[PDB]
Amino acid sequence: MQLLSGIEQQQNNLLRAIEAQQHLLQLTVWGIKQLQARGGHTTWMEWDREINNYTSLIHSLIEESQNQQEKNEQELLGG
Amino acid sequence: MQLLSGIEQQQNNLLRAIEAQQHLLQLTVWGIKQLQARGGHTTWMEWDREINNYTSLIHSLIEESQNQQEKNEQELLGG
Amino acid sequence: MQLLSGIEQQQNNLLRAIEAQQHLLQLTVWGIKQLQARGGHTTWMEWDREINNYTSLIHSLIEESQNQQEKNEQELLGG
Repeated sequence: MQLLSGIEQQQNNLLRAIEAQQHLLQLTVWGIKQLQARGGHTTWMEWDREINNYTSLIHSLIEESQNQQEKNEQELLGG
Repeated sequence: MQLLSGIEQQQNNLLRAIEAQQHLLQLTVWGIKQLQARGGHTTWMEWDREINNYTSLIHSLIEESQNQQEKNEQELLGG
Repeated sequence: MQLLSGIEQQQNNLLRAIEAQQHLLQLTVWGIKQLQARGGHTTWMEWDREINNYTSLIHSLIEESQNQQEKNEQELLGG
């Protein structure tokens, strides 16, 4: 159970990173639509905050995925 | 065969989502180049349609990846 | 060892593609911030070069991930 659990669990990390990256894509699509339609300083500050919130989350999911890769490989070698 | 098939098959779903997200990236890169070069209402309507077409596809691939994760985990537990 | 090695190794390819796509996201976020703040021809040429450098890398990682999927599936079938 132990090794296949680590493999399936890393597949969820990669999926979570894909989901988080997809939301970051919608934020970039939103920004392109605003500029094409053209001011709102308060709105663009919130946009910057959400870009950072999801950037920090993606890097956390990338780090967690890197940590699981090392554990899955450690388990494969000599197990 | 059954469990490793479900694992390999979910790796293809994640890859398909990465491929679909990559094409959505080129659409956002295209939009940034248009604004930097500056009108074309018909062209930006087609751009919005392709943003939605690939957004709907990515969510379909994310949902399919979530469905396979549950099936792979169900199979691991008690199998 | 052979099959699970190919599965774990493809998980690293997908993670490398996610990492490369994430850097391409920051380049698109950078471009949106420049236009919102508004000229710099030399800077936008370097931006285009880095968009292509990471686009070429992502497609290389997508191709490598597609090559590993076929090898993992070949190994599963009749092994």
